[PDB]
Amino acid sequence: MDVSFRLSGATSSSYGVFISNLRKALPNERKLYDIPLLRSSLPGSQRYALIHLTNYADETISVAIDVTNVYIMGYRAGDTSYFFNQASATEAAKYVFKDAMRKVTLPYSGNYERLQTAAGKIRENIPLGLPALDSAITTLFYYNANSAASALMVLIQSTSEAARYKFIEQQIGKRVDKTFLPSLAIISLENSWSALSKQIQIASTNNGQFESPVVLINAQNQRVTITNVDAGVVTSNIALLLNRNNMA
Ligand SMILES: Nc1ncnc2c1ncn2[C@H]1C[C@H](O)[C@@H](COP(=O)(O)O)O1
Repeated sequence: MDVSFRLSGATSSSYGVFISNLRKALPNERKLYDIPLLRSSLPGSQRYALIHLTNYADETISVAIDVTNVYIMGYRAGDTSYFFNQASATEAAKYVFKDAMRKVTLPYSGNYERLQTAAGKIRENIPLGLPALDSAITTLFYYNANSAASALMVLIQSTSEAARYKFIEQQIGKRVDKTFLPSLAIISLENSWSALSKQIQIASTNNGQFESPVVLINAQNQRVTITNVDAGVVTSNIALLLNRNNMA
């Protein structure tokens, strides 16, 4: 199931509609604490969703996402496809963007450590917000090795991370005509998705208590140790759970 988002005429609410549509497009059979639990394994024909993004200038790219972990596999710009250099993306290439004439394998996987090294910048210093997503679309449509890694981190955060956390969706969407640097709280949520997903599943079989705590960074940049499902991040923020059998 594919979804789209257009930057021209975009508003905070239209970005919210987009991210809600993206979450809905990801298959799920179960929910834990009313949070959809992503599937651990899906056949190729059900494993990918396409996100179609158009910038202010009416240029469009299509983004392939693995619905089991919301990872970006690659994207298409006109007649060229670009895929990350990672096992799951190589597999994705057999199913999506099959008709592109030229196929580029990027020099890195989509892991943040590789992307920040390639971009020569850490996530905290890369602007986010709707105008930043516009620029990332332009940058990737007119692909250049020098600028792609940074744009890909904007893209991943504006799609994958926003879908996983209401907080991230809300902070990016409120920047309609301005941009902002993400706080340590955002970095922490991104870093902690797998561990949180894991502990929330364990909690469902352990009276709501985590087996191991998860350390997050709050609004005051303080380390907070999360131990159960009544914590605010579980009750009102995390929006998708990575399946325990799909963590590595
Ligand atoms: N392809 C793709 N899309 C989106 N986010 C990604 C991707 N590859 C890695 N990552 C991010 C997800 C986690 O913050 C970190 C761990 O990746 P790992 O390398 O799996 O341990 O890297």
